[PDB]
Amino acid sequence: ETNGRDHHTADLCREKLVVRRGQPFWLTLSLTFSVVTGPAPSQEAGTKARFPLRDAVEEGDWTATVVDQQDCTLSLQLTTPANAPIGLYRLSLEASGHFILLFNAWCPADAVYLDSEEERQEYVLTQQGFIYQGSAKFIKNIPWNFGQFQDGILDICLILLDVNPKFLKNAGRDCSRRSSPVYVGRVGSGMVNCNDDQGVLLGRWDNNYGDGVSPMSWIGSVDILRRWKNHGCQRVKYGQCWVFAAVACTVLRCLGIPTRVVTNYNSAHDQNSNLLIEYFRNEFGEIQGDKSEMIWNFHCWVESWMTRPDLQPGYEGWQALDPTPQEKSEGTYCCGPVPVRAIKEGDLSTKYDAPFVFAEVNADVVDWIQQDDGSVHKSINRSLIVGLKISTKSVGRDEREDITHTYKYPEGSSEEREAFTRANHLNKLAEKEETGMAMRIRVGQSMNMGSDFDVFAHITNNTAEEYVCRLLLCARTVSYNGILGPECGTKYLLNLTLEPFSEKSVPLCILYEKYRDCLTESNLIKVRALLVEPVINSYLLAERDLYLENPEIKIRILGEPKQKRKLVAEVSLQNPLPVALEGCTFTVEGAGLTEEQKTVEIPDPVEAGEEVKVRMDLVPLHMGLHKLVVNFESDKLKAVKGFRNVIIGPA
Amino acid sequence: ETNGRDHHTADLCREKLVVRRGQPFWLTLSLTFSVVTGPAPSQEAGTKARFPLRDAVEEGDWTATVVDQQDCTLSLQLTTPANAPIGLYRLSLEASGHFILLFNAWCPADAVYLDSEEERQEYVLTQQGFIYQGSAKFIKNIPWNFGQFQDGILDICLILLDVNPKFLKNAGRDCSRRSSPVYVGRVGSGMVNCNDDQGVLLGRWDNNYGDGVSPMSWIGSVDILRRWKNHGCQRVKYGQCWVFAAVACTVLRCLGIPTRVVTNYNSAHDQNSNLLIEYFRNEFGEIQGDKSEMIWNFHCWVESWMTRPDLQPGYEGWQALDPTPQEKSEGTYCCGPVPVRAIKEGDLSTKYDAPFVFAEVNADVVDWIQQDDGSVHKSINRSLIVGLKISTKSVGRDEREDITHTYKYPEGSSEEREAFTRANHLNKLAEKEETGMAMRIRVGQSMNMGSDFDVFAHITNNTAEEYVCRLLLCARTVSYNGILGPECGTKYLLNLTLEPFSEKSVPLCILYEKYRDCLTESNLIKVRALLVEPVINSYLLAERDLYLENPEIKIRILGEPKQKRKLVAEVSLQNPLPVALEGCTFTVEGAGLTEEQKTVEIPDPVEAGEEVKVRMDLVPLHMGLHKLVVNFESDKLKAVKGFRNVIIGPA
Ligand SMILES: Nc1nc2c(ncn2[C@@H]2O[C@H](COP(=O)(O)OP(=O)(O)O)[C@@H](O)[C@H]2O)c(=O)[nH]1
Ligand SMILES: Nc1nc2c(ncn2[C@@H]2O[C@H](COP(=O)(O)OP(=O)(O)O)[C@@H](O)[C@H]2O)c(=O)[nH]1
Repeated sequence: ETNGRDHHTADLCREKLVVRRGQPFWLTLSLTFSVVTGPAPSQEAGTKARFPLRDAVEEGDWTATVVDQQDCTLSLQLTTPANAPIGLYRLSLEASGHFILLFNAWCPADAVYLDSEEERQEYVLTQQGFIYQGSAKFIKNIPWNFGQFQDGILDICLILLDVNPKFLKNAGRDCSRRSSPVYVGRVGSGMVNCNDDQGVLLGRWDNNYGDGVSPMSWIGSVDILRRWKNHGCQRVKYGQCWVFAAVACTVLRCLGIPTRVVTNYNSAHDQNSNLLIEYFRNEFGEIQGDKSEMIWNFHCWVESWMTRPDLQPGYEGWQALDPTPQEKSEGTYCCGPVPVRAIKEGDLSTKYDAPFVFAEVNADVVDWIQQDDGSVHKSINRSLIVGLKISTKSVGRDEREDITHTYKYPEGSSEEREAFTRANHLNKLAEKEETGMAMRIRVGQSMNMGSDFDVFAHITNNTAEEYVCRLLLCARTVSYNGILGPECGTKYLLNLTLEPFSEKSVPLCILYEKYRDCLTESNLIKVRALLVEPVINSYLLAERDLYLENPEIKIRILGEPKQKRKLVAEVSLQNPLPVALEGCTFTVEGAGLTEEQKTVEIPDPVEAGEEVKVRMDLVPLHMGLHKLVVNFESDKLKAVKGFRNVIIGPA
Repeated sequence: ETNGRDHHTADLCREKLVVRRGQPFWLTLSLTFSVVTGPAPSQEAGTKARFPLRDAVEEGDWTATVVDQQDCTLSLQLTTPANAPIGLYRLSLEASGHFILLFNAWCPADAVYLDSEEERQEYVLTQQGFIYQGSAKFIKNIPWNFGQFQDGILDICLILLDVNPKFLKNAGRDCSRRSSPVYVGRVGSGMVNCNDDQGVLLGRWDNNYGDGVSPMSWIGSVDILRRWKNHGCQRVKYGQCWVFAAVACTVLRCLGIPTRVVTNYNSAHDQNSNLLIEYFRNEFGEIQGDKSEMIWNFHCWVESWMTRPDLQPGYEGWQALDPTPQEKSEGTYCCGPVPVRAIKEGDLSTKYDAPFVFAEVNADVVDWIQQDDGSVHKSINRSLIVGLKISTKSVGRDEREDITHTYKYPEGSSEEREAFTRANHLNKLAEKEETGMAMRIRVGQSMNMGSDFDVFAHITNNTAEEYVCRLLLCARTVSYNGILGPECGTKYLLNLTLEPFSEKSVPLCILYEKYRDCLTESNLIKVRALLVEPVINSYLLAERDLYLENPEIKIRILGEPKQKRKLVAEVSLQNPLPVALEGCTFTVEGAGLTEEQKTVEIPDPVEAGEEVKVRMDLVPLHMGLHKLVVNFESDKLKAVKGFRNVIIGPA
C-alpha cells in the first residue's frame, strides 16, 4: 500500500494494488517471477514476462532485485518497463496476487511524462474541474466532478477497454497495443459515443430528454460510467459534446494519461473539414434552411499529453481528441489524436484527422443576402469569427486559462501566413469594403433567466453622409449547437435616418413570455441585425449569442471540515421566474465529499418570489481540497449549477 | 496543548497556553486556585479570582471541577467566565504557569459569539485575505497576509494594549475594561495611527516615501507589527487607510474579535460629517482649489462582530470601526464602533460617531460651474454617487461579497425615506432637469500601466433638436484619496455638433509619457468631461476614475506540497514599460508557508520586452490552505501584487 503513496495511486489502492509503469514498487514476503496481463499473453507481445530474483539489477525490462531479509520476511522491488502495456496483471513466482499497471506521468521515460508536478496534479490527479460554456462574449464555467478515483471507476475503465471493437476482433493485439497512450486514446475516445453497441452515451440534441437524463443535468462522469456498467454496457440517455469529452477525460485520467477538457467558441464543427462555409439569407437576414450546418456556439473536445513516436520528431505535447463523431470523407466517426502544434502550424498531413480540427478553429464564413431577381450580395459581417476563446481550467486554480494561442498564431501575422500556406487556406484577402458604417449587438448589462430585457443594435456612421436605411432585428432561441428556435423578438425600421459622424442605438425588447417555451438548458438566445442601405445596395450583418443567467446557488458548509466526520451542506436558491417552480430537486456529488450522489426533492412548489433551501448530509473520507458540485432541477428552471471548494483537514 | 485544538488556538499554543473565555480547558497534575491578570489585580474588578477545587460545579464565574485521578496524576477542568477580561493570567494554587485568555467566537454566551462555523473560520481564524482597491468601475482585490497567528504577534498585540493611553493613566481600569470587545475595539483602533507617541503606523499621503516603506508596498500586517515592537514602539513609515484597517484587523483577529476589512468607493471621508458637499469649478470644469476635501476614490475601515450592551437592545452584529483619524467637531480622532444597522437606519444618535460613517456613505455632492460676472450654475452630474460598492471578502471563498445593502436601503425606496428622515437628510428632490442630453466616460477595454490608450466622452442626445456645444475634456493622475496631479491629456472642442436622436463618442488619448511622472502606486487617472450648451446655458458634467492594470505575476509551485518539506515558488512577470526596470525586487510571505518574509533582488536591469523570474525557497510548517502573497518593486514599476492559494497536506 505504501506503493500507492509512492505511485500517486493512494485513493485507488484499497483492496487491490495499483501502480504506474516505469517505476519500482515494494513487495514483501533461487526463484523466478512471472507476469501475465491479457486473455492470450505472449512474450514478444509484451503482455507476458518471466524474470529472475537477481540481486544486482541490469534493467532493460522487468526486474526483481532484492533489498532486505528480516529473518522471517523478505523485501524486494519489482520494476515494470516504461512502455509496459496498461491493464490487470497476474503475479506468480516459482519455487526451486494482482496489480493494475497505469501510465506514469511522473516517470521521465514514460511517453506521458509531465515535466512539472503542478501539471501532473491538475491533469491526472485532481478530480474536480470546469467545462467552459455560455458564449464567446460571456463565458460560463460549469463545475464538474471527474471523480476518476471514485470507487469502482478504474474497474469500469478496464471493462471499457476490454469490450472495445479491437478487443473483440483480437484480444491479443489489443492488450499489447495498450502500451501506447495514442492507442489507448483512440479507444477511450471511440468508446464514448461512437461504437454504438457498447457505447457509453447516446447523444440527443432535440431538447426532448424526458425518458432519460438531459445532457445539461450531469454534474460529473461517475454516475454516467456507473449507469453504463450496471445496465450491461448499454448507451446512457443522454449526452452532448461536453459530456462526451468530460467522461473521456475521466477515463483517460483514471488510466493516467494527462488530460484536460477544452471549449472552442464559434466552432465550425460538422462541416466536412470545409474551410469556406457559405450561407444564403433572405431579405430579413434569415439563413435559408436546408443541409447547411450552423456554426456551433461552442464545441468541446479533450487534449491529452503524450509523445508521438508514430510521427515526425517534435510533435510531442498536447494532442486534440474529439470524441464527438462528425461527418467525414468516408463515414461518421470521431477524430484524433492530432498534435495541437500541427494544427497551429497548418501541417494538415499529420495523423489523425488534422484537417477537421484545423477547420473547427479556422474555417471562414461568408454570408450572402439573396434578393429579388435571384441576385446575391455579399454582406459585411464583422461579428462572426470562428475559433474564439479556447478555454480550459488553469493549473492549480479556478481561473480560466485561454489557450487560443496554442491553436492559432495572431491574426495577420507572418507565421499565420505560413500556416495557412501549408494548409492551402490563403483565403483572407479581406473585403474591407467598409461602407464606413459598422454595427454590432450591445447588451448593456447582465440579464437573468426569467426576466425581460433590452439588447441593442448599435450603428456607427463614421462618415460625412447621412444614410437612410432599413434595419431588420430578429431574436430567436438557440441550442448550443446552432439549432435556431422560434422568433422571440422582432423589430423593423424602414426609414432609419443615420446622421453623419454619429452613432445610433436601436433597442429590441426580449420578453420571458416569448422565449420561455423554446429556450434550451444552455440559456442561449441569438440576436441578429441586418442594416441595408438601398442606394449603394449594401448589407451590414451583425449577430451575437446572449447567455441568460441562472440564479446563484448559495452553499453553506455547516460544521468543522474534518476527515471522517459529519458535514452538512446547506444549498439554496431564489426563484427568478414570475411563476412557480414545481418538482424541485437538488443533486450533489464530489469525489472526496461523498461516495454516493445525494438527492433531495422538495414536496411543495416554490412560489414566484420564494427561496428553496435544503441540507445534504456528507461524510467526507479524504483530506485535501474537493469541489462539492451541485445541480438544481425543476419543471420551469432546469440545470442550474453551483459549486464550493471544501478543504477538509485531519480527523 | 489539546486545549489548543479545543479552543481553536492551536497555532498560538506553542510554548505557552492560550485559550478562549467562557469555555473549559484541561489541566493535569482540599486546595484552592487563584488567577491574576493586570499589574494591579482586584476581586470586584474581575481581574483577579480565587476558587476552590470543587467536585460538583455551580458555574457563575471561575470554577475548577475535578475529572480523573490516575494514581500519580490528576485531571481537572478550569472554566473561565464568558465575560472574563482578556489578557495574560498567572495561575497558582494553595496547599492544605500562565495562560492567555482571548475572546471566544465559539461560546454562545460570549459577546462575540458567531452563530456559524464558516464565519468564525473566516473572521477569526483565516490569516489571508483581500483588501478591495482599484475603482468603483474596476474593482481590484489586493492580497494580504493578516498572519494573526504568526510567531510573536499575540505578544505584540498584548504589548499594544499594555501601552495604550488608558493603561498609562490607570492600568487597573484598563485591564478590567478589556472584558468588552467594544472597549478593546476602541483601543486597537486608536493605537493604529491616532495616539502619536506609541502609534503603530505613521500616515503619509504625498507620494514621497523614499525614507521608509510606501503604503502600497506592504503585503501583510506582520512585518508592520514587528518593525513597531523592534524599534521601541515607534510609528512605522508609512501607512494609509487600508493599511491602518488591515493591521487593526490583524490585531482584533488575533485577540479573537471577528473582524473583516471593508472598502467603500466614492467615500465622503474627512468632510465634517457634512451631508451636503459643494464644489465650484471654472469654465473647464476644474474644481477651484482651497480647503474643500475631494471625495475619496475609495476608503477603508473595519467591521467587528459583537453585541452592544451599551446601547438600545438590538444593535448587536457588525460594528464599523474606522482607524483613520478624521477632522471632528472637537479635534481629530478615529471613529466608532457604531452599529452598521444604525447607520443603515439613520439612527445618528447611536454611539460612537454614527454621523461620520453615515456621511461616508450618504453625503450629497453639488457641482457648481462659476462663470463671468460671478454667476454660478448648478451642473447636472449623474456620474458621481457617494458610497458605491462596499466590498469585503466572501466567507470561505475568494469571491468578493458586496455589502452595500447593509449600509443602505435601495435608492428611492420607502425605508430609505425613513432613514433619511431620522437623519435629517431628506435632501434628494432630484433636479432631474435633464436637457434630454446625457454623458459619461467610457473606456472600451482594459488598459495597462505602461501603455497609451483612448477613453471616450460618450454623449447621448435623445432629443429632436440639434445642439452645438463645447466639450472640455481633461485627464489627470489622482491619488486614491482624491489628490489631483497634473493633467496628462486634454482636448477642448468648441463647436461640437450633436445631431438629433443620436450619440457621439469623443476620444481622448492618454499617453504613458504624459502620466508616468505623477501616477501614484494606486494606478488611478481621473477623466473629466464638461459639455456646455450655450443657448440655454446648461452644464453637463461627467467624471470617471480609471485603474491602469499592472502585469500579472505568474506563480509556479515546484515540488510536492507537504508539511515540513522544501517548497519552491517560482515567481515571474513581464516588463510592460517601453523602458527598462532597475532595482527589481520580489518579496513574499504568507502565514503557514514561511515564518520569515523572503526577498530576492535582481542584480541586472530588466529590459523593455524581457521577463524577470526568480525562485523563493519556502518551508511550510502547517497543513491546510494558505495564500502565498507576493509583491514586485522596481524603480519605474512599483507595488505590483500577486498571490496563489497553496494547499499543503500531510507530511
Ligand atoms: N448575462 C449576460 N451578461 C452579458 C452578456 N454579454 C455581456 N454581458 C455583460 O453585460 C455587460 C456589458 O457587455 P459587454 O460585452 O462588456 O459590452 P456591450 O455588449 O458592448 O455593451 C458586462 O457586464 C458583461 O459581462 C451575455 O451574453 N449575458
Ligand atoms: N483596466 C481597466 N479596465 C476597465 C476599467 N473600466 C472598465 N474596464 C474594462 O473595460 C471594459 C468596458 O468597460 P465597462 O465599464 O464595462 O463599459 P464602458 O466603460 O461603458 O464602455 C470591461 O472589460 C471592463 O472590465 C478601468 O478603469 N480599468
